[PDB]
Amino acid sequence: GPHMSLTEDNNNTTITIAKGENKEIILHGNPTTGYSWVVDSSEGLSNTVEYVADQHAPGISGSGGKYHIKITGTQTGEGKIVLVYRRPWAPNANDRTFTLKVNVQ
Repeated sequence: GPHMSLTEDNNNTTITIAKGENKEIILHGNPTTGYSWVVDSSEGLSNTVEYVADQHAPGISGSGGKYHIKITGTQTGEGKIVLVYRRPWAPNANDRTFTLKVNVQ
């Protein structure tokens, strides 16, 4: 069925879903850092990172844009998802941490 938009208010919260149900985390990035929202850990749960330039010019330096995280309930149980704002080629202690606990039925 249709997915549900997730945001910062869902950070470190628990959401109960049905097995196979999809969710989407929509968070804006920052070209100042060049970092991106990428899931580094999940409890057997599927994750996909898709950049979406929300009213921005993609490929154009100076523009912004958002990163959509597609989450699928692959197995029954509560899974902790670690979503980190960082760059593969630029680490940082001040990387943003976004926690999502998905209770799959």
